[PDB]
Amino acid sequence: PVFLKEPTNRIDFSNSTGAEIECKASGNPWIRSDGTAVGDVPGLRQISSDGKLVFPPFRAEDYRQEVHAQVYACLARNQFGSIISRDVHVRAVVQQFYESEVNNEYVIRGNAAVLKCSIPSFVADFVQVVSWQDEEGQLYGSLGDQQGTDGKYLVLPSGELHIREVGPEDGYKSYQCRTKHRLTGETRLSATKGRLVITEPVGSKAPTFATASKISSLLGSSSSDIVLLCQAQAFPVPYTRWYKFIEGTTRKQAVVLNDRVKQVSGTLIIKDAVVEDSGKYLCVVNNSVGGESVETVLTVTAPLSAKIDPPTQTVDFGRPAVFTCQYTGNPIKTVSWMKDGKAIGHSEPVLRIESVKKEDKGMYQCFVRNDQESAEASAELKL
Amino acid sequence: QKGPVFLKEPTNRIDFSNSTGAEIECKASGNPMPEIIWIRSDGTAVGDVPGLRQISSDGKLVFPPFRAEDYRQEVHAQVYACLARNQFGSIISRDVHVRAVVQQFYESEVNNEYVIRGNAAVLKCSIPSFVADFVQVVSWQDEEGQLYGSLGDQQGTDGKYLVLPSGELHIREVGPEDGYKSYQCRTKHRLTGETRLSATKGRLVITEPVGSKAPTFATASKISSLLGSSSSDIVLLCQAQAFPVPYTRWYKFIEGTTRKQAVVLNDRVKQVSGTLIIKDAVVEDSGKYLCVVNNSVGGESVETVLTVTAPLSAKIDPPTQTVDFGRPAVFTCQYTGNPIKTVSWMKDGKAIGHSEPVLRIESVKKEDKGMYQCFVRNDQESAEASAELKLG
Ligand SMILES: *[C@@H]1O[C@H](CO)[C@@H](O[C@@H]2O[C@H](CO)[C@@H](O[C@@H]3O[C@H](CO[C@H]4O[C@H](CO)[C@@H](O)[C@H](O)[C@@H]4O)[C@@H](O)[C@H](O)[C@@H]3O)[C@H](O)[C@H]2NC(C)=O)[C@H](O)[C@H]1NC(C)=O
Ligand SMILES: *[C@@H]1O[C@H](CO)[C@@H](O[C@@H]2O[C@H](CO)[C@@H](O[C@@H]3O[C@H](CO)[C@@H](O)[C@H](O)[C@@H]3O)[C@H](O)[C@H]2NC(C)=O)[C@H](O)[C@H]1NC(C)=O
Ligand SMILES: *[C@@H]1O[C@H](CO)[C@@H](O)[C@H](O)[C@H]1NC(C)=O
Ligand SMILES: *[C@@H]1O[C@H](CO)[C@@H](O)[C@H](O)[C@H]1NC(C)=O
Ligand code: NA
Ligand code: NA
Repeated sequence: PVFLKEPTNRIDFSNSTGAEIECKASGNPWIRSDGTAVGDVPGLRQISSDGKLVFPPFRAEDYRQEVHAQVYACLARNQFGSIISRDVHVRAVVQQFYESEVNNEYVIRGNAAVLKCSIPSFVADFVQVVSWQDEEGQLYGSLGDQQGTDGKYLVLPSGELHIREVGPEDGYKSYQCRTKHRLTGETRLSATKGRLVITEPVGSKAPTFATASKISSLLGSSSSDIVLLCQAQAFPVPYTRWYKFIEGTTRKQAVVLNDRVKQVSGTLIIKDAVVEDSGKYLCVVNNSVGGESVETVLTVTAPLSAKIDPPTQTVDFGRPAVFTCQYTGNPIKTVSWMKDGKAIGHSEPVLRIESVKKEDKGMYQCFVRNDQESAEASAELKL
Repeated sequence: QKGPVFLKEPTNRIDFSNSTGAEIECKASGNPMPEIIWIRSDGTAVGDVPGLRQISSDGKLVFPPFRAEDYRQEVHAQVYACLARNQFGSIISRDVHVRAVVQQFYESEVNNEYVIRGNAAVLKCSIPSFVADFVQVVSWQDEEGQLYGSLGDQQGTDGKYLVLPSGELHIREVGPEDGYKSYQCRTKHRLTGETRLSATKGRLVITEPVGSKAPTFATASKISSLLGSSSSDIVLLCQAQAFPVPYTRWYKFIEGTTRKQAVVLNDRVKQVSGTLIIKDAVVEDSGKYLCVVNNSVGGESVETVLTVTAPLSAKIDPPTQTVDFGRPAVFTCQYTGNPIKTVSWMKDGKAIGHSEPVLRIESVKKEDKGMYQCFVRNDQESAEASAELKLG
């Protein structure tokens, strides 16, 4: 058995939408990671002889957590052996009323401002900022659609609206975000429009941060654009410098700015992020009164992908065989091996094959996994 | 006979309104009586600035009340220091942070909070960061004008409503009825003394749980840090929502390991819903805390790094010593407080390249006689101690 079509880790769908997922498996000829293959629940799903496992659209009192939120798997088997797919996490989510808000921001004139689209934490996984717009409907910008980093206004990849060098005119404007539910097509304007409240500098203020926390963390994807916020106010208007700690030490290096890594006012943007961009960053903000610093721990995740070589061999008893698991991704918390669908007793890319009997023949699988996703590779040993 | 020593050091921090002005004392003794010199942030000695800065014969530094137009950063926002010297030597006081604040209006706001039914909710009083260290929450007020948090200096933790020591309004076990209410916070400026209600009113927007939801925190950040002072009541928020309603357990990491111990709740250490309150904090309460939140569907965890400060203080052992030429002299800097970022040394007002608590002069020469000082500093604060070396 082998699949060139395998289900995705995350399956998310509405109560109205429903979903389909197919596992194709090939060879010359579902289950649960809870260990069992269970049949069909009436009207909450079905298996068809066409291999699709289908969750139909359902009224939400018919929501059952043990069906609708669970890990599923796909087992393909034949004469010679069997193999398991990667973990498939099904999440059904009932279409529900939600609102987003833009709260006011309070800034000292001359400083950069950051407007935020406030979204309920419990819908925040399926609801993302599309655009920001004026009182009269004119756009400050549309997220993710092309760019520029030098403008008065910038809609950050993370969805916040960034405003360079605030001035009285900026306080005459209202700011309203448009948001999109990614399970449905639904777009909605925020229930409220935010305003900038600008304080005229009188005396001098050392840099102050929006909160008292000196550390935060954030997660990011490879090939995407990651934003590190540094939110600081001061008069005279401070300058911001970003640094990155050498992994494993307490010392630092200036972040090198170029056409990839960009600084907008105080904010750092890492474009086309790579796993190597992970680390602890230090934002340092200074003016003639004083200075302050804040740390951000960045993790850049990479998709888990695994393939085994040598994939297909012929070995009799007394001789060697070998399988190395070749895998890419970030992070990697665990590495597990599985023989014909049965988890074995050692975790390592290097496994020990010495004296074979044909009890040891089947199809072999190498599993790579982290908190979010898993990746699987299937090999074969013929005798 | 004797080198200078401070009878009264100026305090670490002087914050004052332009309408108040301020006075700062520096009094040092000695035989002969010492001369007093004040110095500013850049190290230069300072005299009178008519209308703005004055020093009297007793060494007192005075800032008269002044008009906003007359504000000067090189005068009014500064780290000063008192220097006392006689023929025997010089000592420098601890840092004196002088900050004048020109009276200026500000707004506080209460934003809405979105919560799943049955979960706890936390309403925050949003105070702009640039006024934030002058402005404290006093009470909360609802739409009918009822006051929350205005009685006692400690609040009962077993009620529906709790105003937390850090100023937020905590509400247990929200239900749809709690959505018909709106609240304002009342803030007080600790210099001007003015109090005002927040310019906006917040309310709980309550979502009726339909399906199941794993725990989700208000922020995607898995780590934050917090400062608090010894003997105060420190609050560690864990703001997470789930359906079914989740359980929350607090842990503390074991210093120098991967592992963690459960937090012990007692009369001093309280848990209100998901929120941990450490009363009468001590330095030992410092560390990395973990909040873990679970329900049927899933679980999540978030870290909080807590530092419990204690005031810095120092003395040198011995306060005085007499040493023959050629012989070793030793000074030991004894200090307390928390945290301690740096220990540094001084001799007669000049900085020495010694970072360690014991300072040993292997063989003393004539020029070694004079005053010695160790300084202990962290980000917020400093302390100093002085000692005298005499020759045999
Ligand atoms: C410390 O700095 C403060 C600056 O904020 C000083 O307070 C200011 O004092 C000046 C006088 O030098 C006042 O200016 C006058 O204002 C009135 C109108 O007053 C009304 O309007 C203002 C707001 O516009 C309001 O603050 C007042 O309460 C009144 O409602 C004019 O008619 C005068 O011609 C003159 O311009 C400021 O009003 C006042 N500001 C504040 C915020 O109180 C304070 O005097 C300084 N302390 C000193 C010098 O010891
Ligand atoms: C499951 O998904 C459906 C969509 O297929 C959700 O639809 C909701 O349906 C209810 C009524 O069936 C709508 O409420 C209102 O009903 C009154 C009459 O009682 C009517 O006058 C209103 O115009 C409105 O139709 C509700 O607006 C609608 N919402 C959405 C987002 O579709 C349904 O809510 C989901 N299940 C649950 C338990 O919510
Ligand atoms: C900026 O402020 C930091 C404090 O966070 C300080 O360590 C640094 O030396 C300051 N830089 C300058 C140039 O003053
Ligand atoms: C609670 O959630 C944490 C977060 O990962 C998890 O490690 C732990 O196993 C969960 N506890 C239970 C009993 O499910
Ligand atoms: Na001191
Ligand atoms: Na002293």
